[PDB]
Amino acid sequence: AQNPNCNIMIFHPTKEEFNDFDKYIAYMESQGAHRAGLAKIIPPKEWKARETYDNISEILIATPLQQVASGRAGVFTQYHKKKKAMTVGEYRHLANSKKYQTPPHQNFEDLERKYWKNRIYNSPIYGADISGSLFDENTKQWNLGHLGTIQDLLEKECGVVIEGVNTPYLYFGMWKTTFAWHTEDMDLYSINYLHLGEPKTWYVVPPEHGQRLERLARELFPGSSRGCGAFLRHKVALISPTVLKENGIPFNRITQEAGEFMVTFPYGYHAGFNHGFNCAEAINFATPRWIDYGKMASQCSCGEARVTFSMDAFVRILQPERYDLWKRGQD
Ligand SMILES: O=C(O)CNC(=O)C(=O)O
Ligand SMILES: [Mg+2]
Ligand code: NI
Ligand SMILES: [Zn+2]
Repeated sequence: AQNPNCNIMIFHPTKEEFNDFDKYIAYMESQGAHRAGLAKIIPPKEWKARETYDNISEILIATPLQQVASGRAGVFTQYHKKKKAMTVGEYRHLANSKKYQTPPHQNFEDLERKYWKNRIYNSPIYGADISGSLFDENTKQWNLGHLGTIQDLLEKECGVVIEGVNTPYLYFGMWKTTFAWHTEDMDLYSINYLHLGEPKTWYVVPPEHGQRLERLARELFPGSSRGCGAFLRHKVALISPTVLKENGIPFNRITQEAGEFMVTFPYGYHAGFNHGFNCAEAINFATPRWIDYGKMASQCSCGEARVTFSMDAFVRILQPERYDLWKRGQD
């Protein structure tokens, strides 16, 4: 069995190996990368996502989200307070303001300490989930707007044609902006490219150990757990590395820098935070190995998780028993 300790693997594909995306995901898995739940891919030196980032300031963040925390430093939830629209140029200025900028620090480890110590006492503003792409249409390799669609994958594997589309999302972050512990919708893969700016630190639980995280989370958020049997789908709960270590939950951490891809694998729980102003792009995708995860994915039917149009068909085809209850939670 490859990668039995479930370490995060880092890959350095050549330009020739960067041509066929599906093939390279399958290669990574042949080496055990999926056991970690997350892998880093450093593109070949010849590659670029686009020529420059000099002309992105007029992109609109229609609903910036202020991330307000409640709880204790290592175990907290966050809710998202909607703010007035602002452009990327306005947002970058805000990120770099004295109120929101990254503090002085020695290294990534120092900054991580400061994050876990102080995150709850501030409410950073995140431009998340903005439909769009920053890949140049002429970038042919690992262009997140040109991947094979999940609907076509389900059709190729299972023979059923379904409605729905699959497009990428932009994330504009600042210091302390936070992504709560989650797996992807329907336990899909995700891929995330850090286009520009300051790093993003990730934490991940090996898929084979996801239920240990879930058990801890039920203990640590006992009201939430009573309200919904899949409340991590709400994407609001944070648990620090110190707390996970105290409770024996297996996990790993890595920092992504600008120009690097991260891939999350089915049922790989992940969480993290941004170091300062940045812009990432991410999209879900599927492979044949995903299908069995899709069939077994938990679902939130309490009404909180509310998700895209395209998840309908996945639930309907892969989880017909669950469909009626899940759809009620959609409506
Ligand atoms: O970058 C973020 O805020 C969150 N991204 C992801 O959870 C992902 O790419 O799967
Ligand atoms: Mg612009
Ligand atoms: Ni994710
Ligand atoms: Zn729920």
